[PDB]
Amino acid sequence: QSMRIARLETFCNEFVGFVRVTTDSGAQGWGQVSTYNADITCTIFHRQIAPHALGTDALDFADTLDLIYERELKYPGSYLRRAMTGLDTALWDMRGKLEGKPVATLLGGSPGPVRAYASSMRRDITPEDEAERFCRLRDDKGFTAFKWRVGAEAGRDHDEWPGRTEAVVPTVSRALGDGIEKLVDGNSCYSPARAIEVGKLLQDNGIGHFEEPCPYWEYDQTAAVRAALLLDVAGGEQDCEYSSWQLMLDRGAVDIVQPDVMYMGGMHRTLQVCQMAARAGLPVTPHAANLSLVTMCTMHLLRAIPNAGKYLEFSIEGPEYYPWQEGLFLGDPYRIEGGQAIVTDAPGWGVEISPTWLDSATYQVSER
Amino acid sequence: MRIARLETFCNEFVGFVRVTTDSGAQGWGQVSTYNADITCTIFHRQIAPHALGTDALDFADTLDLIYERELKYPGSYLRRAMTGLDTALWDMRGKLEGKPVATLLGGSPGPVRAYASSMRRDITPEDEAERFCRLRDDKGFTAFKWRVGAEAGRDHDEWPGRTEAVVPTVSRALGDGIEKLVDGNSCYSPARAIEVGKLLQDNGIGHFEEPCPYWEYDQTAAVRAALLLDVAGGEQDCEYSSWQLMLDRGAVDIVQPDVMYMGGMHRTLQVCQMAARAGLPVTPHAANLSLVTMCTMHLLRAIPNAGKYLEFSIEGPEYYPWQEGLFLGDPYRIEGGQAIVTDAPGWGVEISPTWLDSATYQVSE
Repeated sequence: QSMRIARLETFCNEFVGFVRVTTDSGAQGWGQVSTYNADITCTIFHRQIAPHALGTDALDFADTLDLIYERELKYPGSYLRRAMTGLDTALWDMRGKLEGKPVATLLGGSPGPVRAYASSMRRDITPEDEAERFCRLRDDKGFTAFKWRVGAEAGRDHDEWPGRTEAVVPTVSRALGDGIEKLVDGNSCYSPARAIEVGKLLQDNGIGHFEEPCPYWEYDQTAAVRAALLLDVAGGEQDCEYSSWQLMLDRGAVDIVQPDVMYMGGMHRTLQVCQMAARAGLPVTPHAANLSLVTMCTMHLLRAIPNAGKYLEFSIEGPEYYPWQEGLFLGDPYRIEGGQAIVTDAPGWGVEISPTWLDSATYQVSER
Repeated sequence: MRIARLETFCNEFVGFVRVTTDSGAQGWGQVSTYNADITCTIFHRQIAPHALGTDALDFADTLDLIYERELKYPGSYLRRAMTGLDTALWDMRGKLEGKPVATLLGGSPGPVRAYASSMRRDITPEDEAERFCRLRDDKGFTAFKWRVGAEAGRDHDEWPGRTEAVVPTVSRALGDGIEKLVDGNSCYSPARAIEVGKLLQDNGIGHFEEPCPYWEYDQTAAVRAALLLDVAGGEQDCEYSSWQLMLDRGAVDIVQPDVMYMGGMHRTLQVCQMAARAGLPVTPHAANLSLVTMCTMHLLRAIPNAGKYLEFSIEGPEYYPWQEGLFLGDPYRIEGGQAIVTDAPGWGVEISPTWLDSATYQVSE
């Protein structure tokens, strides 16, 4: 039997906003807006997403997300997308629970394991400290791929401190040893000449993935780096509109595309990027930088797409660095064994948001 | 001289910004209209923390820095907020120097020819024609823009036959000697925009705005290639990467940045220099009588590659109730189809104290 959206609810703090969708049948599901400035994003959700989605088809909604952008066509770019994600993800979870299927199954895949890479978010850490914590994760959790940071974020060629990059690259790589894949992210730091310099040191050290080596909005700079290096230049975390994915691909900027489900506007839109990459003959290694729902959406997506890259981004930062992601979910949905996460048979996203966190979150509702 | 304080005053529709320097020098700007309340929350969250304490007299690089610190946030809302900083600072420096902003930018005070711009699709051809004839005769406008298709309508018109009727009805009413423009607001596929464009050219319309979805640069380019009239666009482009793709695909004959959607005067100047390198004129978008229109007037008095005319919204206080009484005096007075940038320092505008008194207030310092 067919059904329409009846109610959309958000529960937020500054860091995270969950969305609950209710159909005319009473069927429910839970999703999430992009993390960060989540409170502004939920104000936006109720202003600019909910009015267009109420009363629409709860089970076939790809066209509705296009209609939303057409009605709000004055607002291209990140915050509309950040908000749209909360609608898309709640509806996949809704349909998954109604059908008794994980979202990965709805998408043509199936539950199972996903190989992960251990991802450090920090530049404030020393080479020795990064190496030591990586060694422990390699030995105790079985990770066999690791990503750390070079340069300074949007640093205009300046390093985090002088000599950090020169040290962090060989130090972490020699500690991790043979048989381990290595990735680094420059987060927009370098001009192409310097990124090529740094990129030859990465190659000497066996690092096969150099993410966002140049300002991400200078596509020709990134393409210059990709043309000169043999390692894979990867990028796209902050790209959220199809026109910029297009220019990226047209210019041959990257070897590997890295949309982020939550910055993109949700699964339908990320799938559109994967299919653009597939046409260009490129793998998808999505960005997921915290243990909000973004990591579980990424896992379901990697279980389903035909052109997945090597691994899931898995943030290894603890409660000291993301205190706000502790207690979001019940159970242990992000358990790692042998360097792998698991998509279970549980319907929808397979995760249960704790009622403790919901209880003291900011509530807002739209209905009719 | 460093930036010491930034205040916003808003409702849902508009938000003004007051900047104060360490010297006490002040200026007033405005964030983009629409959802202005959300924009001002953003301004305090993501613009003000980066701008407090920096050089109030040389701030082009500080706007680039802000984007770099907020790099996860590309696209409209960040720029809507950033215009507030940019415009308040230009007004501030115009007041310190006793010069109009137009003068700071290399131009001077003086008249700007305007086009009367209708925002409505819910108006009949006869009614549109009738109000335009009155504006033509009473206010001296010699150029007019009206609407075709339905906004983002996927080839559907507002009602069947509206475009077929409104094009010749308004053009015949307006008569000889009058420049004519329409805006498709992203309605059409290229084939259909071409058909419509042939009707426009039959009726002497020389400006076809945003014939296809603005984000389909190749469709827009196919339309431009096939028609002899000028295809214009770019109102919703706020990042350089998208303007650069637009210019690369040869999408448009004429660029139409909006100062407030762009993130303000420095960034819109950057678009003007991109267009000037591509050999194209700039006819900016300004769709209401908030401060956007006056910013555009100063920019048109200064740039070397201006198009023919200032977009001038002719909708009355019944369509835009919130813009009535924003400013003292009559800054948007039209005579002979021309607006005037005066010799008054900064933007040359005073915001209503009563409006500010009732506004939502927020401060960062």
